[PDB]
Parts: sequence; C-alpha cells; structure tokens
Amino acid sequence: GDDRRKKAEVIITELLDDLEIDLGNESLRKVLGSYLKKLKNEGTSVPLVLSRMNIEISNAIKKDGVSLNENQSKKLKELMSIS
Repeated sequence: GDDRRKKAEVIITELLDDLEIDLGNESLRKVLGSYLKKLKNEGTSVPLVLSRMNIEISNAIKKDGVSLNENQSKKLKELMSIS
C-alpha cells in the first residue's frame, strides 16, 4: 500500500501545472521540477529526497518572495506531509 513516490510525484506535477511559467516563481518551479526527476530516477527513498527538498523550497519561496495562494501552500504542505 506504499505509493508515496507516486503520490509525491502527482502533487508536484499538479503544482507545476498550476504555478505558471513566470519570472516570479521560476526558482520554485525549478526546485519542484528538479525533485520530480529525482523522485523518478534516483534510487533514494522518498523521505530522504523530500527532506532535502523541504529545505530547498524554503530559500526559494522567500527568494523572490513567491506569493502562494492558499490552495498552493496547502498542496506544498501536503507534499511535506508525505515525509
């Protein structure tokens, strides 16, 4: 019953599709995009990859000061909540 990887990838895909390509959130889309490939290609565990990502989304979210709407931050929190 473990589909944390599939679940994590789904949330990122959804998030990226929603974020919109713009100068404002390029750094965030970058991290998101980067971890989506790490999830599919790296032999690492979901908790290890996401713990490292959790950190990354931090200094990127406040970089350009990405202003995420309620729905997006909840999608993000729901991502970290996986592990």
